[PDB]
Amino acid sequence: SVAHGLAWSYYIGYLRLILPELQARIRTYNQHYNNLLRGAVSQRLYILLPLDCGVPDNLSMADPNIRFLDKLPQQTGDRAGIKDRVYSNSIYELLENGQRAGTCVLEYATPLQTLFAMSQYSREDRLEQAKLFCRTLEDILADAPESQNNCRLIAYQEPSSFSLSQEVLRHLRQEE
Amino acid sequence: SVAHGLAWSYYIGYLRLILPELQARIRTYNQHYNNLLRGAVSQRLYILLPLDCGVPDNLSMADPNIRFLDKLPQQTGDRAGIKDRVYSNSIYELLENGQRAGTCVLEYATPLQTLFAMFSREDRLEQAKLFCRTLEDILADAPESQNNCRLIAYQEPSFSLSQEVLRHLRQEE
Ligand SMILES: O=[P@]1(S)OC[C@H]2O[C@@H]3[C@H](F)[C@@H]2O[P@](=O)(S)OC[C@H]2O[C@H]([C@H](F)[C@@H]2O1)n1cnc2c(ncnc21)NC/C=C/CNc1ncnc2c1ncn23
Repeated sequence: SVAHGLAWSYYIGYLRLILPELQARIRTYNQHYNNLLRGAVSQRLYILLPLDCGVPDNLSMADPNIRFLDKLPQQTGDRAGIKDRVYSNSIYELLENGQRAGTCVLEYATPLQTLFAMSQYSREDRLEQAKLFCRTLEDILADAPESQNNCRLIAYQEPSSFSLSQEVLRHLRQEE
Repeated sequence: SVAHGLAWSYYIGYLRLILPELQARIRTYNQHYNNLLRGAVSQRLYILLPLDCGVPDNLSMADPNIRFLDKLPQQTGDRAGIKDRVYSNSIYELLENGQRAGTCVLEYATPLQTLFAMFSREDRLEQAKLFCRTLEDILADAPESQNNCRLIAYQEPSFSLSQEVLRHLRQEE
């Protein structure tokens, strides 16, 4: 199946490489006193898994209560003949009543965009593939030594009375 | 199937985004970065598709006649909540009798590493062939593919990766 392969490549080509280095990058960021005064960055990578596979490029677009703060110090690695392939991650402030409620490294699971592009014009099959992607990735990370309470999957369906920031803050507070 | 999905994601998540900007980046390198006496970097992205899915991280490992020259000027784009996701590509000199015979932007199709890490050698060879077949069909139909991308699919049996790439470079001129 398509989703089986996308989930395994998402682990093998990304999460396997960055999760071992994530604690050290977030720690490096938090150890700068002027960063920490704004607020401590949470110690997990938060991965948004919208089951409708709607992956916008900007999080501020999806919810203005998700505000871009800064980038993590980037990780580099030689891979498949590309010298210094760069792994960049973005830090976001989550607003509640116009005030910062939390700070975290937050992004969409990009492979869902492939499932969406494959079937924008089948919505039932896309929902099945999205669920399979999440289920498979959950099983990989459950068994993987790189996943050590440093990664949180946030799977959701939109009901347009929805708060993405509240969904993230729900998960963020549970980990604290 | 796995390879069908990997091929489509390789187009949608990479080739679709970088191939429209590749001519401008190679032109920028040839006009501003390339040393006065060095041969021009060729105008196409050369993608190595080893059917055994053996994808080393360094090209000098697979053949020492593939020498790293420089990196292209990097491309950035906001994507899936990551601000300024960076697309970096590496330029290689291909040596013949110790001297440069061509220069090109060269890399492996990284998704083959996923097929390798993942189902016997025979099944893996079938998935690699399906990956190549599917990617060929996508690029045949795609407006971003305008003679600016070259797929180099090969089976190793005494084999020269540099000669295989130089064969394709010479066909384009
Ligand atoms: O196994 P791979 S290396 O990655 C799978 C998956 O893992 C995830 C993401 F979700 C991926 O899917 P996608 O974005 S639709 O790309 C599908 C394939 O196209 C190919 C490459 F073959 C991809 O397959 N591809 C994509 N980007 C990219 C690239 N340089 C060269 N080839 C690239 N530079 C930009 C950023 C590179 C590092 N930074 C990353 N940041 C975030 N997520 C990341 C990164 N690298 C991986 N991933």
